[PDB]
Amino acid sequence: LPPAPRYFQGENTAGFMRPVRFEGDITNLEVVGEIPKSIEGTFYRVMPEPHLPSFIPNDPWFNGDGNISGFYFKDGHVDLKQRYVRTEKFVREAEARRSLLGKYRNRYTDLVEFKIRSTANTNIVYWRGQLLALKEDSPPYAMDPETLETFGVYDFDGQLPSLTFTAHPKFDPVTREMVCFGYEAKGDGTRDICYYSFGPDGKIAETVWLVSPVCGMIHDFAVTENFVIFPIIPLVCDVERMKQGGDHWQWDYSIPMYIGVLPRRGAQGSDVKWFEAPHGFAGHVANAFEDDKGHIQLQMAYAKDNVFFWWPDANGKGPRPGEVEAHFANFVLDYQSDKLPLAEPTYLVDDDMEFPRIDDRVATRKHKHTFFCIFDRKPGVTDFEFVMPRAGGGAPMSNGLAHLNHETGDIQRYLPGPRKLTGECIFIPRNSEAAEGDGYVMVLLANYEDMCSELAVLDTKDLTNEVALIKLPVRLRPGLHGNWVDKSDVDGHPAPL
Amino acid sequence: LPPAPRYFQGENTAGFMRPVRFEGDITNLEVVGEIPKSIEGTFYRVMPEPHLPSFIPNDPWFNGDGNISGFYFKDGHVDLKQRYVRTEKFVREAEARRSLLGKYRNRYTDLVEFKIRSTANTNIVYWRGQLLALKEDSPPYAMDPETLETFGVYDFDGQLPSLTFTAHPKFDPVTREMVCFGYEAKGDGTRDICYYSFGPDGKIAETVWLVSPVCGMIHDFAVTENFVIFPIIPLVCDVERMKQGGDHWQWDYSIPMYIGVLPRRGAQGSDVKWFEAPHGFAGHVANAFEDDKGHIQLQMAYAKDNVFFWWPDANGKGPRPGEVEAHFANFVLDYQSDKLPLAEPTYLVDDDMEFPRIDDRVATRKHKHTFFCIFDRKPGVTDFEFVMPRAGGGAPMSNGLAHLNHETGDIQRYLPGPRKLTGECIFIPRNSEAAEGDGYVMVLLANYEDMCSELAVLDTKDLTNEVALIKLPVRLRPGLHGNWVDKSDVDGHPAPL
Ligand SMILES: Oc1cc(O)cc(/C=C/c2ccc(O)c(O)c2)c1
Ligand SMILES: Oc1cc(O)cc(/C=C/c2ccc(O)c(O)c2)c1
Ligand SMILES: [Fe+2]
Ligand SMILES: [Fe+2]
Repeated sequence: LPPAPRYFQGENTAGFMRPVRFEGDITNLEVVGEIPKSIEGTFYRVMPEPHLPSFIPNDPWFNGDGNISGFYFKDGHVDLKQRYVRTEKFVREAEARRSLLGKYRNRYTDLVEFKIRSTANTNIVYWRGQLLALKEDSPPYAMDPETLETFGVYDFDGQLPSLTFTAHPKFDPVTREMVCFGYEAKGDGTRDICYYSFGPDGKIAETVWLVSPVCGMIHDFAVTENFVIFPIIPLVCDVERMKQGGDHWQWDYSIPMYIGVLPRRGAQGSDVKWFEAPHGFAGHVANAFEDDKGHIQLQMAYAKDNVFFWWPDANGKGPRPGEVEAHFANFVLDYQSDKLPLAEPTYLVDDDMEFPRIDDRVATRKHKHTFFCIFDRKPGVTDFEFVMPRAGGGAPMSNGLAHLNHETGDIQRYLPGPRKLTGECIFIPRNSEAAEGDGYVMVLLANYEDMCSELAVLDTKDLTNEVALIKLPVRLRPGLHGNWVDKSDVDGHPAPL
Repeated sequence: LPPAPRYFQGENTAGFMRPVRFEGDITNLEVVGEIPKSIEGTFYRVMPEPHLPSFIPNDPWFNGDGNISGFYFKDGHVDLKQRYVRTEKFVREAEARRSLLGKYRNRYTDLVEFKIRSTANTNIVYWRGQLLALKEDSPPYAMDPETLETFGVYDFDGQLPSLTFTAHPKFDPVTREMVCFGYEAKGDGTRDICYYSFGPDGKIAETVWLVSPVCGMIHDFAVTENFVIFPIIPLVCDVERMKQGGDHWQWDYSIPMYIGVLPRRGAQGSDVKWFEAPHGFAGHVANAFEDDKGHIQLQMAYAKDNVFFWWPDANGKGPRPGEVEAHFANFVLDYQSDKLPLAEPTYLVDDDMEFPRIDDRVATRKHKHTFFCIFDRKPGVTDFEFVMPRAGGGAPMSNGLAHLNHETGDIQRYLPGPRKLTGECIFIPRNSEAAEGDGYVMVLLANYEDMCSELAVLDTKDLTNEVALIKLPVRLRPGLHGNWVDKSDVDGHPAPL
């Protein structure tokens, strides 16, 4: 077999990116300042964190085993629980005590035959009393919210129609539906998209099979009252390339950024319209909604080149690390229009940004607050001379959060400091009567001075000030998505405004 | 109540001394070099590690909650399991989410009434299929060797005759007895010593009550074929001082270092002889044995002043940090002698040393190998300018190990490096046929450059060279005693030579 290294090597596992691989508990975390005593609930986040050194050199960050952190808050106290998702990969590799799964999304490079290849490492959401650990090439893994025990692969009581489940389902706050899809829904390289939804009782509602113009990556999507919207990243899959040991994904400079629009209820596959936005990278969706005219306002991060630069075009052409910026874009779509080309979007702010969150009490409806990561290259904001030698590689960098008020246009920026970087934030309603966007924001910080992680708690009345800073004595490796589950919400999701 | 701080403050919890407080698992530890594949068994060690910030300022290191590490070795792979002892203190403080126990060994400063005040933080030994987590003011806590679950306070099937159980029992490799004692055996300030032993079937054998000349600290003891030996540290307890909120222990410059000798079998309390060694500090016992003439050779660390300088005499007189050296001393005792004063000991080496280990296959008999920590102040051995600002305070420092061959007088020294310090080592017989002192040595390192811990594996054929270096991504706080439990030993203890 390819040799199994016994320690981690390469930039993607150096410095702050070095795997820790701890599972267990740290109760009664140290706190500087004061956690608001009324906060009650749990912040769950997931990080890729290889349990064993890969036999693939420079294995991408996205291919690491999913490790779940839960921060449990009550009466101004907080405990951490941490546990790996027991994926097929995790379990079989743990049994063998070596890596067996090969290249990202390429089963032809695996050392054994896997049924499920999930690392369950991208998102962790709450649904009907369980956590669902998500990875877009796979079904979810169900987990216990209290103990973080893995129950196993989840198929929604045998109803799951797709081989794949998006890392970005949307929760309709009015209908209490979970709205979902999967791409490559019938296997490697397929252009099949399965759009599907579940009512709050757990029964499947929608199931519509449609066909993508290309086999492209659909990482995120958007949902409005009457439509679902599928933006396609111009990364394209050719299974024949994969069979020869090549990459699942390859950039295509010759195609637009497709944006499919399908009626949300009662549609057939042929009802989808594939609009054509200017060539670019579809980043994360903040939210979409229908305005007065019934036009879709789609607000999302959008770049003009390949953010995933390690998967270049057929001739190896693409950007370098740190070159591509994404901007907060507004696209306008009209399902009734027969004109497929779309205009350039308008931009809501000028910041290099990503990882937008809204108050999910208005998800699928008009929102007027967005919170998001920023990367500000303004001199002094990050001490690069200090940070970069300690940082390792393979993950995006965020050196602040921003809050945009969409009515006033006001922006507040949280800067944790010159030797700290941030993950994706969560928003917590102050209480069940709170106005949209009024409450608390939490975000995990990487502190390169201490080589420790911290959890910051902010009040939305002044995002520039930490009300509390929770000081972890270990590193939590840079991670992906996370979610707040409030104790006052019976189904784990906040009530509509 | 006294306010409960929400983060750690003071030098005793700064830098490398900052509590981490993690419990759980890290499997498949990273390894540089190669762990000998024939090593099979578990290294258990205990560290004091406060679970909650104390309401006592500058609480001594010895007062921290005991946290058990197990390093499980098989076929050149190693896993870490880590868990706090569930003492009464740990559990009640965890329930309250704040410190309740007060000053070291002073119940008059506690915020609630405790039945058992153990932190179980000093030693962790194997006995009849359980671990025993030891603390000299208390009975043992029994734990599961595999899971590190705490069973509870252990009273040896109701046979335990003493309120106290030493952190330093001896295991007779010929008789398979565990030889024990407790001082302050009837409670605070009592001069009662209870000497007791258990056969390999778990039945109590010896039980002898004797009387100390003063209520002094008896941290360690020694066992030979026919005698047990009790060296008394000139720290003395006055309960009236304690009731006014003072220290349990106070140095007394006016007394000798008493060394009691009692016949090992069939004695009465009045059979003890209290010999009087020159005033000094009784450190850890390497081993004792009877020579040809029937004289006791007692080999132990010995200092000429108060190593525990934070407990000075009644007038505050005592040494400063880093001032007191302990030396490897040989005392000669003759139970038949009626002369109580003893001569100054001879010294086996020049090094400032402590934490001696022998090949326990010759415990209570003549040994000719000792392994021990050293602290070399010679310029360059430790980079103090780098280390001391990162070190915190409250714990002893060791910047190498030494192996003394008592026959040849040869010494090898292991120096981990200028920015690393060591804990207490363990010795592992190469196999069941190995000669005395032939095999492997393991020792936990504090790496002040990485602010991480490492576990070093050395071969006794060349102590200067690391065969393997196991790289932990977390800190294990400086700890106290630990033990090897070999898989080939059914009762957990090695076979006699
Ligand atoms: O900084 C960014 C920006 C972005 O727009 C998307 C991502 C992550 C996408 C992703 C895609 C596939 C995976 O398997 C996976 O773990 C993650 C990260
Ligand atoms: O560096 C040294 C040298 C020594 O000779 C003894 C000790 C530890 C003794 C001890 C005494 C009482 C306790 O409660 C405890 O946790 C530890 C540490
Ligand atoms: Fe995402
Ligand atoms: Fe000791």
